[PDB]
Amino acid sequence: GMPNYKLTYFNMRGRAEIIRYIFAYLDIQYEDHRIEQADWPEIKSTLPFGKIPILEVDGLTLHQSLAIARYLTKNTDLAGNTEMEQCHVDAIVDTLDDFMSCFPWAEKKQDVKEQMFNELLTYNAPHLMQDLDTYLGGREWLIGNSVTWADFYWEICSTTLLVFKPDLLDNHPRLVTLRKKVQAIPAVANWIKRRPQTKL
Amino acid sequence: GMPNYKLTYFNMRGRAEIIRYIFAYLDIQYEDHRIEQADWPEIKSTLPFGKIPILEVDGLTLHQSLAIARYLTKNTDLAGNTEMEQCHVDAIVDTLDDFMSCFPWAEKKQDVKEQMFNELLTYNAPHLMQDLDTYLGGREWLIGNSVTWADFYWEICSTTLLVFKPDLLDNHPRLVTLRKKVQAIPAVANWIKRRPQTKL
Ligand SMILES: CC(C)(O)[C@H]1CC[C@H](NC(=O)N2CCc3c(cnn3-c3cccc(F)c3)C2)CC1
Ligand SMILES: CC(C)(O)[C@H]1CC[C@H](NC(=O)N2CCc3c(cnn3-c3cccc(F)c3)C2)CC1
Ligand SMILES: N[C@@H](CCC(=O)N[C@@H](CS)C(=O)NCC(=O)O)C(=O)O
Ligand SMILES: N[C@@H](CCC(=O)N[C@@H](CS)C(=O)NCC(=O)O)C(=O)O
Ligand SMILES: [Mg+2]
Ligand SMILES: [Mg+2]
Ligand code: NA
Ligand code: NA
Repeated sequence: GMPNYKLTYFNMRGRAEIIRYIFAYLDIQYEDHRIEQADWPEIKSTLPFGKIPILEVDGLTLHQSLAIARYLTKNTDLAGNTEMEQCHVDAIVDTLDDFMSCFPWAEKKQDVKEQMFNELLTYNAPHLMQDLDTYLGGREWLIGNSVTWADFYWEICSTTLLVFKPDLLDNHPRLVTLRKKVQAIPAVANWIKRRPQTKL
Repeated sequence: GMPNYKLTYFNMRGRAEIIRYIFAYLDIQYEDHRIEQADWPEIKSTLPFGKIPILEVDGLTLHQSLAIARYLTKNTDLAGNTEMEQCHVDAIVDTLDDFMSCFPWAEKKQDVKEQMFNELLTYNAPHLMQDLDTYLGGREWLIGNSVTWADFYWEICSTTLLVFKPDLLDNHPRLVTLRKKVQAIPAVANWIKRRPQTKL
């Protein structure tokens, strides 16, 4: 029968949201298990690699958000059309994920965290937006002629960045249009309405 | 016939070596274009995202080392024999790449670089080695019953780490054994013998 899916993460969009977008789009039912940060140290010790999100599939546990996303979209319409275009999908996702992963989300010294966040957003982020804007050009989606999970991840990552830097895309209307098109996808739009409201 | 392949990176193993292992193992001819730092700015301006490695396939340019590695292994025995195993391969590779990416390879001040290296290798590398040893157990390879490019990436990342921390695997003979098994693969051994000797 249908596989039993259980996703575990904090009560945030964060690194789990790409998986949630994919489930919503593929109309796959799953348990959206959200754990509190105070109970994190105890469940961390029980995970093979001690990091989240994880996805349990019928008694087997998977990890790494992008590895999971690729697994769920393989042979679906969210994956690249050609094998070459699947490379471009992976490459755009990793380009976005490289940048998001540079932010010191877990830094314990608040002043150090603020300094790096501001540096990344004031200098690195505008250059990346310009590279993405040129890459997209006048095309409808980032890769190919139909939406892929790279388009999802662009909307998810740009939403995070816009929390810390609201003027990020003032000069990139085509990147904004792409965000709005992802958000307008019926399954995605429905998830955005009923998902728990969190800062990040 | 065969597609014409051209790889561009610096003269070091670095993030390109995983691609080089895959070409050697698959017995695929390619141009191993190594550039000096001086030739980098002019090439950088031509790349959509300004980063290497890149791989040109019949004159079409791909980027992101792990996106390229996955592309080159699809439909081969290095990719993983099932869909969930391919997910585990991606997961292990990303876990390793996450940790390598934490190191400030491009820090300009040598003192702050050495501090952060020492911190990562002392208080973080042990945890990962024990996680990987436990995940491996008594099995022959990290995923499945045959070698995958995740075993290649383990050997490549552990070679770099061992340069800075020689005692890293003193308590993990099974992880040492996995390195030796990768290094004994005839096509991999041949490449290790022939490649240019660089620190990184
Ligand atoms: C309990 C403890 C140690 O205090 C933690 C520290 C890290 C925090 N963690 C975050 O606050 N977040 C996760 C990363 C993230 C956020 C938003 N986006 N995002 C992200 C998305 C894709 C890729 C990527 F690298 C990062 C927010 C959560 C509390
Ligand atoms: C132009 C400038 C500023 O002078 C740069 C500074 C950083 C150098 N860059 C390195 O020295 N390296 C790249 C990363 C790396 C090395 C060894 N392994 N490795 C690696 C492998 C897999 C994943 C990963 F994240 C990192 C060494 C290249 C010249
Ligand atoms: N690249 C991994 C990153 C995993 C990761 O670092 N998750 C964070 C939460 S966003 C975490 O586990 N924090 C707690 C910890 O490191 O112990 C992925 O995308 O899944
Ligand atoms: N995650 C990317 C990393 C790309 C990257 O940052 N490469 C470095 C060299 S290891 C680079 O491009 N250095 C020169 C520069 O960025 O200007 C990949 O695996 O390809
Ligand atoms: Mg599936
Ligand atoms: Mg990555
Ligand atoms: Na295999
Ligand atoms: Na040791």
